Amino acid sequence: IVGGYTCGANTVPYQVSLNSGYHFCGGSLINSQWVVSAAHCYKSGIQVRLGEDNINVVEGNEQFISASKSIVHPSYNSNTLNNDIMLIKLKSAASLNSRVASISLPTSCASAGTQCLISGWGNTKSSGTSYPDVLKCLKAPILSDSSCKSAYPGQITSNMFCAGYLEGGKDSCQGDSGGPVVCSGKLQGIVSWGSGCAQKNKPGVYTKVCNYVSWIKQTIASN
Ligand SMILES: CC(=O)N1CCN(C(=O)[C@H](Cc2cccc(C(=N)N)c2)NS(=O)(=O)c2ccc3ccccc3c2)CC1
Ligand SMILES: [Ca+2]
Repeated sequence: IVGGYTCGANTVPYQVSLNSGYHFCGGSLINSQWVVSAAHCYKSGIQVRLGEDNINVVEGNEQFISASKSIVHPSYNSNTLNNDIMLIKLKSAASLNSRVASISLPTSCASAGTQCLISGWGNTKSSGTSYPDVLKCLKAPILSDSSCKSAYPGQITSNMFCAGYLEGGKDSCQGDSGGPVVCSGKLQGIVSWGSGCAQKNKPGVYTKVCNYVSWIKQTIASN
């Protein structure tokens, strides 16, 4: 997260860290046994880390559970990043409490202007590489589809939305991928892509979760 702030230990209880000997992506706990992330984060040998703040120290409240299966959306395109969504089933159910809780799926799409909270352990520098120990947060509004498409001509599909600041300096970045974009207590987006990080007139593009609610539910019901 570039231009964000330290969230505070366990203030984003649904935030998940995808680990394979190091943190590579974020995710969101949608129920005791299912995590939603980005398809481009797919990797074998995934350990899901719940209740995390400092990802390098065992401080208490953590829960490490192996992923039993990772379901990448069947129509995911690695070139366009369209349908950039993946579901992860936990080997065991997570112990829900005050510091580990699930986030609600949207019942409707969010409109332009809505302020959302984006979080993660990704890169914090626009020009360079710096990874934090603790979780960073960023509040950013959803932009208009016209603006989004003016920024990324021919690359924005109906399953994506832009969020952030056109002036630059505040945006999600590498390592944040798969993480949550929560608006009004509902998971509206998943950190997907963007041209660089925090660049002028290049906001972040996120997977439009409201278009996948039925898919998620059906897929979960059948697995
Ligand atoms: C591995 C992976 O899928 N990806 C896709 C997602 N990737 C990126 O978007 C990267 C870094 C990144 C990651 C997450 C959010 C942002 C943001 N600006 N909000 C930027 N930005 S980039 O300019 O290097 C970039 C942009 C679009 C891309 C589209 C396809 C492939 C690579 C791409 C790289 C990481 C590699
Ligand atoms: Ca820790």
